[PDB]
Amino acid sequence: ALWQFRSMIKCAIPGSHPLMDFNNYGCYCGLGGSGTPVDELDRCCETHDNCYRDAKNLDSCKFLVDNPYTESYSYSCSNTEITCNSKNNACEAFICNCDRNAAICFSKAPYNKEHKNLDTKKYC
Amino acid sequence: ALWQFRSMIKCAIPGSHPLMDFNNYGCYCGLGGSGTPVDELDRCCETHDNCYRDAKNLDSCKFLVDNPYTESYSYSCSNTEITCNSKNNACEAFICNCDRNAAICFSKAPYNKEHKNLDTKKYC
Ligand SMILES: [Ca+2]
Ligand SMILES: [Ca+2]
Ligand SMILES: [Ca+2]
Repeated sequence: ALWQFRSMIKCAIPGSHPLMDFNNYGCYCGLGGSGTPVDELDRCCETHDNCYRDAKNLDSCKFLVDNPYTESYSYSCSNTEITCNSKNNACEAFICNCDRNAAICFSKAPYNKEHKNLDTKKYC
Repeated sequence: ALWQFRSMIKCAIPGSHPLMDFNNYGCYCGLGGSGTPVDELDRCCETHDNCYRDAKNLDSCKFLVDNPYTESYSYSCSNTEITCNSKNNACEAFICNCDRNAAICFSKAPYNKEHKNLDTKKYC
């Protein structure tokens, strides 16, 4: 679920404030996305966007108002490492991993202040 | 989700082992149920059974393999009191409460060893 993602990032990047940091960054971190990611962190976001698009195509998973962000799963955060509970159902397991993958992704990528609030109508 | 229910009970009745305790008790604690509950604890179970039946009728909620036991929600257990996370979606919120209600229910009801493994084909 969205509230769990922010907390997974905080989990992964202790020194961060996701809302502020990754929202409206590059071409993909933020609602929608278009064009080609402007950097590596942005590509992390694009890849997550795509994860959620796949999720949506699981004929067996039918998310509330078709929004995967609405699905709550079970994960643990212990000293920088994220684990998705193995008891999550197949749909939850799937969203869990998209989130987990994005967080690690964000962790290892270089952040560019320049790319925050970009003029997407022009560079994406 | 089922694994969260057992742990909610343990939460509510520290001195217990749910699996053993409440599984195959009376007419309703256990898969199915028929007849009239044999006591108060059994009625707790019947009421939960009914909760899950209602759940199933939410045109907006479409559980994996139609089994509400498969839905994982977010709750907290702090010193005997159970809280369902307010950020659970409407479907999860619903299953959360059925579970929460059953647990309190089990807590305040008298347990009868007699009623464990009953001859349901005869008394239910
Ligand atoms: Ca996006
Ligand atoms: Ca039952
Ligand atoms: Ca869920």
